[PDB]
Amino acid sequence: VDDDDKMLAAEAANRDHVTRCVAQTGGSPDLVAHTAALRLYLRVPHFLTEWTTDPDRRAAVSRALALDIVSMKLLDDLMDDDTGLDRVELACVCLRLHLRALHELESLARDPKAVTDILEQDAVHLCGGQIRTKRSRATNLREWRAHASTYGSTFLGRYGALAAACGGEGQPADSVREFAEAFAMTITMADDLTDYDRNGERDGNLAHLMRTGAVAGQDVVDLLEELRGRALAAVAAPPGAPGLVPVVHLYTDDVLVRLLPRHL
Amino acid sequence: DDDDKMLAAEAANRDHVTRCVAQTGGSPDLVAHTAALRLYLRVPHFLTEWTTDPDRRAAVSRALALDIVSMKLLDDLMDDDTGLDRVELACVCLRLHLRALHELESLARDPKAVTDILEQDAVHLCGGQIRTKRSRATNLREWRAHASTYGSTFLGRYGALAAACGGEGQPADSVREFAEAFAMTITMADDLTDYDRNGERDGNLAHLMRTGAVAGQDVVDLLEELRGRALAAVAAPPGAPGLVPVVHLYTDDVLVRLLPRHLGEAGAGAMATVKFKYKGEEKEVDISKIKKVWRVGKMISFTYDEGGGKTGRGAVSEKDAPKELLQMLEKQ
Repeated sequence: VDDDDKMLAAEAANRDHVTRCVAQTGGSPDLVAHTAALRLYLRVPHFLTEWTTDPDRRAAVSRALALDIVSMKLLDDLMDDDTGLDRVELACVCLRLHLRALHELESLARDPKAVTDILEQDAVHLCGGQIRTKRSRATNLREWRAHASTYGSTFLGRYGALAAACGGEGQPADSVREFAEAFAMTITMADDLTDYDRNGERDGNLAHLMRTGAVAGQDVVDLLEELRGRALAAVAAPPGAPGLVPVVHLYTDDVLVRLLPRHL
Repeated sequence: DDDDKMLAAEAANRDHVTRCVAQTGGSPDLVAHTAALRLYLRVPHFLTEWTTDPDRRAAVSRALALDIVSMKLLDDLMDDDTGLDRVELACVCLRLHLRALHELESLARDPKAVTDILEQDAVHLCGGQIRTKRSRATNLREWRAHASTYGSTFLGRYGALAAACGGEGQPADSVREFAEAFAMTITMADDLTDYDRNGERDGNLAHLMRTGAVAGQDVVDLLEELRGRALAAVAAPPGAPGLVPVVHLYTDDVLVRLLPRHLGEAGAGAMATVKFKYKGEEKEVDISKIKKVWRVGKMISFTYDEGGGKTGRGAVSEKDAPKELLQMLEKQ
């Protein structure tokens, strides 16, 4: 049973925990299906908990993170209001998942207070950040990175910290977070470059800027390499999560090989 | 001087909430929106009435205000009809909520008590709201069952948190029982107000009333029951007697100001009567047929309409005169 097998089982475990929860609180089939389709969001908790040595604790933190991450995703669907889903269900399920995650995370934390500490610390940076992002669309790679640094980096960074706080000892908290923030930016770029065609996104979309000439391909390549480097270093800090090395390369290379050509 | 503490508390909560909304990038409109949530901002004052230390009281009160407002913004977001920016609503909703969790947890006796309370009946609350909007109520029974989740359970949770964060001398079950009863009274008032302020119809209690699906007397009975439940809760030792006039104030406002807008010609249940023996006969007349009425010692003498230009006559001991009759005495 290799790492991929662990990952695949973690992702399915997170998905089941999430859908069971959506269903029991009144979620409709379309809403349950919608959450089951948030693949990477369901997968990412597995990478964030790679430093956790007890398999049971790891599975429990992983699914708790998945509940809140899906929750935040639904809140995001609710503000964009473009999924066709019922706003009442979206709101209620969003709240319900979130509260269950708080409960599960706190029952796993060394200090229950650490969970709300982490969620509040940069709550202003994250929420004020999302507001500004949708307010003024980016016009160059500098502005794009600045924005993605909040809804992407700070957003996953928090779950990084939560994973270290709920993961017991042998957790280099700052590195887990560094990893999460650099990895989050790689995948946010990926999303941007996939959602241009799948969603028809334009304003502030990195793909659009690439096609309209406001952003050079080489600079995008450079940023990706800087992010890869940052992630690799984070996972090499002691105790170390060598299992994340190939994951960093996988997602980075996918953007370089599959996604960039689509826009140049 | 409790009315003054109440106003200062609401103003303090208003201050804390608005500054927090603005600090996160909330626009002036959104700030004005939250400052306008007067009862939401004041209610935390009612919930912390049992708190002996004033500094803790003020701290718990504002944290509750933070989350209650947050939930209100979440509600505005699901209806999406305030005209406010959805991104701001969402992000401010989250920020306030996270701030409340932090403040509440810093005051709780136990580290897990806050999330224990929010999770315990999270499903009842969340699925409850979903079902409320999925199947609009068609009679008082259904109306009450729905109202028990988004109103009672909703506020009851904040009652439990107030006790959990309010130090010693907090009769947990009672603070919460008060919250759940008071929330329902407020919820009915909301329905009977928003029928016209908002033009609400489906599942709306005022609409059900006007429609004939719900009887005024039943609404009156429910209000009295709720008044009674709230009064019992605040009488539990150590007690919060200060809440007594607050309970009557809201219940009475619904009974005197709002109910009549949806009933009309004395929808006070059954038409009051006057019983008496006249000319050997057994008679009962509807107060509505009664013409003149005057007092002679302890007897109440009166006239009424029998049918046509016909005028009835009668007198009864004031001890047997219905309230309605006695009022006509003063009104004449």
